[PDB]
Amino acid sequence: AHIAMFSIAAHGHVNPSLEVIRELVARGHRVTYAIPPVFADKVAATGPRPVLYHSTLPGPDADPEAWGSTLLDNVEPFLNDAIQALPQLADAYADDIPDLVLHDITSYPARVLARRWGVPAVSLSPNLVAWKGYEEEVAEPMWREPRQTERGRAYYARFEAWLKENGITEHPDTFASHPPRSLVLIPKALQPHADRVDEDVYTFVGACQEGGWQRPAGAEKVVLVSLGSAFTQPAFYRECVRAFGNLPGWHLVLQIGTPAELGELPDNVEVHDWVPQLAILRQADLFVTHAGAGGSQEGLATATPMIAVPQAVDQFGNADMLQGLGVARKLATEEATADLLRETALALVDDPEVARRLRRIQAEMAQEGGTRRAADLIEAELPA
Ligand SMILES: CC[C@H]1OC(=O)[C@H](C)[C@@H](O[C@H]2C[C@@](C)(OC)[C@@H](O)[C@H](C)O2)[C@H](C)[C@@H](O[C@@H]2O[C@H](C)C[C@H](N(C)C)[C@H]2O)[C@](C)(O)C[C@@H](C)C(=O)[C@H](C)[C@@H](O)[C@]1(C)O
Ligand SMILES: O=c1ccn([C@@H]2O[C@H](COP(=O)(O)OP(=O)(O)O)[C@@H](O)[C@H]2O)c(=O)[nH]1
Repeated sequence: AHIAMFSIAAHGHVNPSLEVIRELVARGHRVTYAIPPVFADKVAATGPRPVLYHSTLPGPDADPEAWGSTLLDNVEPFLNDAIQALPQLADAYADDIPDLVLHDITSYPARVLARRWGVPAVSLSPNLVAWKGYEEEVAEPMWREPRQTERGRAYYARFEAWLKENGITEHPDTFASHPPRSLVLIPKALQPHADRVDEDVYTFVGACQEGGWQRPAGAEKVVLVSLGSAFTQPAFYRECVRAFGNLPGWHLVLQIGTPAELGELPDNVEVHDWVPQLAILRQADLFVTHAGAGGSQEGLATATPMIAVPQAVDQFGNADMLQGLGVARKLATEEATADLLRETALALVDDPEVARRLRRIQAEMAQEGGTRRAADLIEAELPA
């Protein structure tokens, strides 16, 4: 089959499904990938053929602030990009209409084209999705006042008119936030209101994902501290060193992203600017994490209890959810002192119920199935 994938040039909207694209190619499908030129090479590595289009969105290396800091500044760019991208893509595919459209959540043109072409669309979400009641519980209150401003009224009017020009009568919110079919590339454990998500629309597949690491001989408890790749806090690192430094039985791996700023280190502490995080987590008993999407899923994937110390807006939810699962404790940076970190660590690693819960979450993530399940489910949507 000819499967056409669509995304934007943003790491967090391309990296999550690259392996799925690779696997569909490996299985013998003809895969094309609508992508801005900066990500042509990234995409091509999968065996998919890049179909280039010009984007008006910030580049993949832009600061997070380039994407806006208000509701309308966040959403407007996706409509404006879509208005100018759609004709380029309609033109590109005109003589080679795909059998199935795959797309990241950010690509409105993919939605329009799938409908225009009369072919199935599968939305690939790298984050949480709407549950039943989301419209009344989250969307309506969030939009209530902005929608009534001249700017918000104009935005929705424009969006509706664009959809109507293209033969689409669905309300913009339905079109944007409510896909007919979706695969979700996070564990359902990190989905708010998971029991209320429509399983007829959404299927959770989890993350679709170097070097090794060896535990020091005789270490009873290994703790990894890693605040991810961006939001990486010297005072907190100092508290970590003080928490686990010279603590009998414990070995601390500290991922800092200067080692001098940390002071002289105890003998049971190893410091690195970068670590093979997954490799360490497979060999770790505790994970002190900022609760980013990757770290949170890897902690669960590896059944590693967590101290969640969220840094940025995108992490507080994950931290709350991890603690709610009974497999983590959330601390405010921040109050994350040596004494509290140590007590928290000791409580988590010794708790058999925490370990039971992690094992069950691992079992549940096994059922989600990742890359090869996502590929199986996509194939299942191919027309007869
Ligand atoms: C429920 C279903 C809805 O999903 C969300 O609410 C998730 C949970 C947002 O993240 C939430 C949560 C959070 C923390 O982002 C992960 C926050 O930053 C943003 C504002 O809203 C997403 C993904 C936002 O994207 C993010 O927008 C940022 C401006 C830049 C970021 N990027 C490219 C770097 C990008 O991923 C953004 C604006 O909603 C995407 C546009 C296309 C939408 O309006 C779409 C249609 C959504 O309404 C949705 C898919 O229907
Ligand atoms: O030293 C490091 C730092 C991070 N990572 C990986 O980088 C990703 C970080 O993603 P996350 O969403 O957790 O945090 P972000 O950097 O986006 O805030 C995860 O897959 C980590 O395993 C890694 O392998 N080694």
